[PDB]
Amino acid sequence: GMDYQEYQQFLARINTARDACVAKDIDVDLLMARHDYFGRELCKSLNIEYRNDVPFIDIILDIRPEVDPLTIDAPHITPDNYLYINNVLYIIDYKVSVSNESSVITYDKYYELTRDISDRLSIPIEIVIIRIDPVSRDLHINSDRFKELYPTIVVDINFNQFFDLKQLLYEKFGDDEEFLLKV
Amino acid sequence: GMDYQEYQQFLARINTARDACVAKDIDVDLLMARHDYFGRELCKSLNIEYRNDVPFIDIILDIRPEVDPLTIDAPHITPDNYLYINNVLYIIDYKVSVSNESSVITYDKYYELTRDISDRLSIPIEIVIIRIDPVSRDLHINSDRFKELYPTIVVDINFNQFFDLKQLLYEKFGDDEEFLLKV
Amino acid sequence: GMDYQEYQQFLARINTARDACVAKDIDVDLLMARHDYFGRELCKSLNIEYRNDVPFIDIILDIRPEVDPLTIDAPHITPDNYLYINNVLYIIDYKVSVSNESSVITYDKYYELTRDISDRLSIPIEIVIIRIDPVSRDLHINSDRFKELYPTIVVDINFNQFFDLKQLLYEKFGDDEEFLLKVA
Amino acid sequence: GMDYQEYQQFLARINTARDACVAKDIDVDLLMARHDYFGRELCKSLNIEYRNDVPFIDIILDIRPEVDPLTIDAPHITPDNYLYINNVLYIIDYKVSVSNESSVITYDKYYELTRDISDRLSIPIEIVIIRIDPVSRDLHINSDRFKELYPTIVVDINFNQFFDLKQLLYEKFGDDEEFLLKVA
Amino acid sequence: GMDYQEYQQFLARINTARDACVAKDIDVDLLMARHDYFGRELCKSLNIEYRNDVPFIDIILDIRPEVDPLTIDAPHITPDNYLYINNVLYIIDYKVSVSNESSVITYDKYYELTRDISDRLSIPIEIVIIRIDPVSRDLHINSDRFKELYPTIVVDINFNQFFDLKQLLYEKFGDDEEFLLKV
Amino acid sequence: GMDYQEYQQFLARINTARDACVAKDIDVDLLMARHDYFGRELCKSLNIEYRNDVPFIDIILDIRPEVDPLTIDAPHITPDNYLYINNVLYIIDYKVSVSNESSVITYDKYYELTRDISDRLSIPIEIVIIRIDPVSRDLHINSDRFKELYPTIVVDINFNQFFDLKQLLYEKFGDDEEFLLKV
Amino acid sequence: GMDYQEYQQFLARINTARDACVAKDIDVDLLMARHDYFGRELCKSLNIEYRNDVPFIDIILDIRPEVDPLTIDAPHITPDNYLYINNVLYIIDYKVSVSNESSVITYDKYYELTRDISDRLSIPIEIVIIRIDPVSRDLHINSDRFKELYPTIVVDINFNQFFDLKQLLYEKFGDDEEFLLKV
Amino acid sequence: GMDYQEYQQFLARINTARDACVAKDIDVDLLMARHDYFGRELCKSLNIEYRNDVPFIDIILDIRPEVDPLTIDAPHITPDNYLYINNVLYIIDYKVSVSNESSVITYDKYYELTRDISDRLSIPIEIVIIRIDPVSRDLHINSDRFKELYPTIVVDINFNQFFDLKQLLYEKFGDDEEFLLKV
Ligand SMILES: O=C(O)C(=O)CC(=O)c1ccccc1
Ligand SMILES: O=C(O)C(=O)CC(=O)c1ccccc1
Ligand SMILES: O=C(O)C(=O)CC(=O)c1ccccc1
Ligand SMILES: O=C(O)C(=O)CC(=O)c1ccccc1
Ligand SMILES: O=C(O)C(=O)CC(=O)c1ccccc1
Ligand SMILES: O=C(O)C(=O)CC(=O)c1ccccc1
Ligand SMILES: O=C(O)C(=O)CC(=O)c1ccccc1
Ligand SMILES: O=C(O)C(=O)CC(=O)c1ccccc1
Ligand SMILES: [Mn+2]
Ligand SMILES: [Mn+2]
Ligand SMILES: [Mn+2]
Ligand SMILES: [Mn+2]
Ligand SMILES: [Mn+2]
Ligand SMILES: [Mn+2]
Ligand SMILES: [Mn+2]
Ligand SMILES: [Mn+2]
Ligand SMILES: [Mn+2]
Ligand SMILES: [Mn+2]
Ligand SMILES: [Mn+2]
Ligand SMILES: [Mn+2]
Ligand SMILES: [Mn+2]
Ligand SMILES: [Mn+2]
Ligand SMILES: [Mn+2]
Ligand SMILES: [Mn+2]
Repeated sequence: GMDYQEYQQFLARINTARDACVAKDIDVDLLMARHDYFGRELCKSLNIEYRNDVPFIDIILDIRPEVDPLTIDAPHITPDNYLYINNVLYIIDYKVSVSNESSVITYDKYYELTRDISDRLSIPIEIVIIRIDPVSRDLHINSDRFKELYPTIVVDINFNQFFDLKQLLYEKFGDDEEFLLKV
Repeated sequence: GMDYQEYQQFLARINTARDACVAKDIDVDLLMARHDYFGRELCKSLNIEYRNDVPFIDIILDIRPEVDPLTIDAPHITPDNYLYINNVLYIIDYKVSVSNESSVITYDKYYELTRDISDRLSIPIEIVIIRIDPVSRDLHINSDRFKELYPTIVVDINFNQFFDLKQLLYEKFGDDEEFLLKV
Repeated sequence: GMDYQEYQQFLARINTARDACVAKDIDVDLLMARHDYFGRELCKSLNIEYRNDVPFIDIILDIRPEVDPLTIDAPHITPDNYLYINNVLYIIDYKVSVSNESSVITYDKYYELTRDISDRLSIPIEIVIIRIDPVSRDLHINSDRFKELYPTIVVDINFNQFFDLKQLLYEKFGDDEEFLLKVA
Repeated sequence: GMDYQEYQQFLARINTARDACVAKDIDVDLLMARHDYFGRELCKSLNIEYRNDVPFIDIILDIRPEVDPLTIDAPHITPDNYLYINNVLYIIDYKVSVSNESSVITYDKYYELTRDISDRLSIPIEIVIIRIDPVSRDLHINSDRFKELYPTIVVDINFNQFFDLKQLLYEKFGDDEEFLLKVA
Repeated sequence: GMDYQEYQQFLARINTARDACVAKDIDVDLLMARHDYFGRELCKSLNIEYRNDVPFIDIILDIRPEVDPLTIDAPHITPDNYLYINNVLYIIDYKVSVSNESSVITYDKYYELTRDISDRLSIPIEIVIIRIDPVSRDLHINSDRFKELYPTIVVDINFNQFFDLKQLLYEKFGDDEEFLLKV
Repeated sequence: GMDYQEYQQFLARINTARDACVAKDIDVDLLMARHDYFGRELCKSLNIEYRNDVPFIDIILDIRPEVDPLTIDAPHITPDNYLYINNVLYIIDYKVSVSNESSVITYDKYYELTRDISDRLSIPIEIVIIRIDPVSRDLHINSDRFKELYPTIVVDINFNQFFDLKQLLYEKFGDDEEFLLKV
Repeated sequence: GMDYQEYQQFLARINTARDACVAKDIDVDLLMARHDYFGRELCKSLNIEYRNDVPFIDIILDIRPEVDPLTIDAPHITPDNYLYINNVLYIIDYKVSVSNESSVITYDKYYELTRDISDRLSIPIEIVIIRIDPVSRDLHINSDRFKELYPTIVVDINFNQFFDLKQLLYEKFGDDEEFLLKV
Repeated sequence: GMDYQEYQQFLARINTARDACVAKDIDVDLLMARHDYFGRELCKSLNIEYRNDVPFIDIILDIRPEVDPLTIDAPHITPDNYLYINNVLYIIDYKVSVSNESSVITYDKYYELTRDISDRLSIPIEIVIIRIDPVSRDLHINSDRFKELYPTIVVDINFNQFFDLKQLLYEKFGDDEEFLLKV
């Protein structure tokens, strides 16, 4: 599952935390660690290099190395990862959620901001949101085209440790009104 | 659990659906049915009459029946329920979610919009967001004052049937891009 | 349809117009006259008194004459007409359009702005957009409750005069870019 | 008009639809098919190659093949078609509508977004909105310059299939409030 | 013409001013004094009490003294003046300008903000912008209805002193870039 | 200067703090405690009842008790204090600052939002922002009308403890970027 | 004065007009004709080629003809004219108005939008708004630098014919409410 | 501390001033002169070339002179200063303030607007806000990377003259409401 160091460090933060604002930072850090764990494991299953928040401009420079980085009109986005295969650019973002809400938002943004550069480079740019539902552990991938390339992806993992750390956090701060409504 | 008839109605809808948009509608309707199921069971545990989206003006008329409804300067919000006890008005919203995000949004809006009416009536107005985490089944209530009013509140239920209906929906529409990215 | 004198007024204006801005005001007046024509005929069919743009506050004073208009918290809208029967207030707006866009705008505005006053008065307020598609001439009415009151509505009319005058206007101003791209 | 198989696809969808959201997507697909049908026929009449939604950058690369598409400062629009003759770039958009509203929106956007690139290239860029009113079937074209090139444009078509299918849809969904008040 | 005190005081300010920001304040004060001079002279010709920036609420209380000032929903506008005759409320604003721009803005605002209260009181509210062109000295009045009541208004005045003071200001500060573009 | 028990609490908080977010809350609480200290001392000098954040509606009911709090159209603002003397309502806010910026923002808001209720009650409402510069200890009051009532105000007080507590805080967290740039 | 043919064209338009909107169009067109007449006469006095609304990119190409017009990052403004002298670019707009309002608006926009291009080209860009007051006939130029470049600039003209055309318009439409309040 | 000639000029300005608007300009100029004084002294301590408001584009051309200033996509910002050392670009702004508010606003803006140009040049860009608290004279710098380069910075300076000039100003204009509430 998750790294046993990372686990023990979360446990230490929970145990030493006394203030709602510190607790909320742990809550938020748990969610980002969970997303990143999924990303690393997903990339092992797809057999691709693990990346995080890649500047779009670096993606263009990798796929069309003729491009001049000083001038090219690249959108200001940092997707989790990408794959360029058979002259199709797949732009990948990882998500861990019980809902498709965050996926639709990322999708609409990435799709909209990549149209112009797709037309300039004459390269189709496919936006691929790869989401795992943390309760069912099912994978949901919007892109039919990406799924033809990878028709059977198995990411055999679970989120039980994140669940347990979160329950420990709420065990300790569950009657602090500031924590319960902290952004 | 949920009424057996509500269940079978959802099954028939899922079985007869063929389009992404109908499927997303079912998905949204399962979430509202789940919220309302939690509401009914919560209300039994609080020993209050089950209500849903009560016009604020009707609240005022119940608690101060001499008020002229044509003329009172009052907010236009529709909370799930309320409780008026010892001259304190508790405004209640039910939530089912694994995070606090929707709770903070409703709390901020309800709190901000009831300050003035609270001064005019000379009635303290406490905003009580009652959330159940559908995975852990833990109950989180922001308001210390409400929690002091009650003995330990236990709502011992699960959402397994909603989970199962959702899995059927995804077994049938899980490879439909329009569904996976539908709002 | 519209009476001869109205038709001839439009014919005269179209004949004398030489400028895009004048032509556009004619375009807009024709759509207005079409709407009001439908309204008159619709009301004959429903056997209700014809009205246009009634201030909401007058509606409330008609149905609840004891309300004080100086003090009531009530919305500022002016729907085409209304019907108060069996303690239900139906707020009616007429539309003539091949599309539902204008209906949705009016519906959302009126629905949203009447919720609070519905609660204050304890009178359900039903928003009824009665639209006629002027090509097909089918009537489209959103309100099921209203249609239970009036399940058989026939309005046997036509808009040929309005179509003919608009077609004549766009012909006369067909090489006037300013007119062709002018907004209301 | 549209070919049998297209007509029958719409008939099938309308027949199987039971939900407002499905019905609305049909409404919208019918308007799209009507637009594309006009576009195809219009282009036969003008004797130009039929196109739909051409990226502006491809237009520039067709007319000025030495431009570098990675570096040019150029707008991101996708007009229906274009014509480059006598060193004038005509940017064409097709419209089918009884109103000029949609034309004015497209016109203003394209005009405004193409001024700078017109200056950069030293090529006048003429925005041509070709609209057909589907009731009257008159053609309305804003551009005088374009009309000097094509003073005699005849597109002898009709939209009866589209009207009939829409009328059938609104009949089937005529007591569905959600459909009647649903937006695109 | 303008009061000879007021004149001499403007002249003193011009003569003592050394900074662009003080000068601009004189410019602005000249224009408001000119407007007010016109207002006073206009009111002599119409034979009505001179008023300036009347709270709308005071207007309602004068024409319908039954109204309760604590509750009535009065628009937040302060027109220069008003006349209530034959159950018509004329809301008057003075303008001195070579253009109708400021008139259209005031008209659109006053017209829009007075519709609801017109309907509540059942009193037509006519908005009357009375403008004098300071160069031709012609009077322009939008309201046909107001002009039937006052078919021949003569305001026999001129603005030569304001013109002269302004030219003196520009004589002194005409090469100060800060003054010339000061708001 | 400040209450000794209050000082001790602050010292303890600073000593036990280990996190930027906790430290920033101390920084904020120090600023509000300084504002409130100034307020108490100011109200002693002026011989007025000490208040803090009074809802406008309560001000109205105090000065005009015949008003119906359920119907009156009144602004929703919460100034620090007020003084009603000779049928003039002075609305008071305390400020502690080296700049007039916060004063202007409070002034502009209170002034604008009290014009209508001034008209409705026929009571002049004067906005009085009373600022002490915590370095020079000079008192600055915008309102000449208020200063005619109170021509010599001496609040002979000291903010050295607030300065010292703040310096302790900045010596523990002075190398924490999260703290230095915390909002 | 203005070309005799332009004059007679305006007369015919005024004589054949019957609608408020046509009349306002004439009014707007008289103002633009007046601006452009001032422009032509100003340019003769400055000894520069008459121009109107010059694309900024054409300016850059004239002054730096090696610049690649496809690629230069430049603002999209359309000033009335310009003068490039001793490596200083003077951006010129003509104004006819009795106040500075329209001048401040154009100056702020032109100044803000040319800062970046000025840095990139390494060319100072001075924004020169040249306004004639149509009543006093005085000439006001904001820019000291431009005024230092030139001998005293005299543009000795009047706008009497525009005044007379405007009076004819108002003799015919002065009692038409739609005209008086038309934008 | 500050240049003696500069001091004298300020004293003269304060003595000859009679108007709120002129006084407020002095107040502003005093604050900018204090900021610039701090800047000069700071740059002496750090042994860096004193600069003020450098356009970003000039920074780029200094550090990477092969870039084409006409084509490079670069932010339009004007930080106070910079340091390019070991292929790391430190963007510096000087602040004089008792609060971190202005620092956070400058930081957030510079950070956000330099991310893309960092990617394009492959040069890390660190945002360095250097604030001196004018009361405590303590120096606060957000950037740990910058402080690793410069572990001991002593700017041993004094703002007493600025404080004294400000007090003179507030003793001449302390009873002028227009001044006290001037922006
Ligand atoms: O949620 C995701 O799936 C992300 O990929 C998030 C991400 O990059 C991010 C960016 C800025 C702040 C926090 C998360
Ligand atoms: O999410 C909840 O907890 C609600 O209580 C939702 C609800 O009432 C609602 C109904 C219609 C529109 C928006 C919210
Ligand atoms: O379109 C309709 O159906 C109307 O009923 C329109 C109407 O009353 C109106 C009149 C003037 C301005 C805005 C709307
Ligand atoms: O309406 C038209 O005339 C279009 O040409 C529309 C069109 O291309 C389009 C397609 C998808 C989204 C927005 C516009
Ligand atoms: O221009 C007019 O005609 C006015 O009537 C103006 C007016 O009341 C006013 C209000 C606030 C500030 C300055 C002028
Ligand atoms: O700054 C002041 O002078 C205040 O009087 C502030 C105040 O009331 C307040 C209100 C809400 C939150 C925190 C402070
Ligand atoms: O007023 C001026 O001085 C102009 O120079 C105006 C002008 O060019 C213009 C043209 C079209 C739209 C907006 C302004
Ligand atoms: O406040 C600072 O720290 C500045 O560095 C400010 C600055 O550059 C500036 C820019 C424009 C106008 C006035 C000051
Ligand atoms: Mn990411
Ligand atoms: Mn992600
Ligand atoms: Mn609810
Ligand atoms: Mn709820
Ligand atoms: Mn109407
Ligand atoms: Mn209508
Ligand atoms: Mn298209
Ligand atoms: Mn099209
Ligand atoms: Mn006024
Ligand atoms: Mn006025
Ligand atoms: Mn306060
Ligand atoms: Mn305060
Ligand atoms: Mn121009
Ligand atoms: Mn100009
Ligand atoms: Mn600076
Ligand atoms: Mn600085």
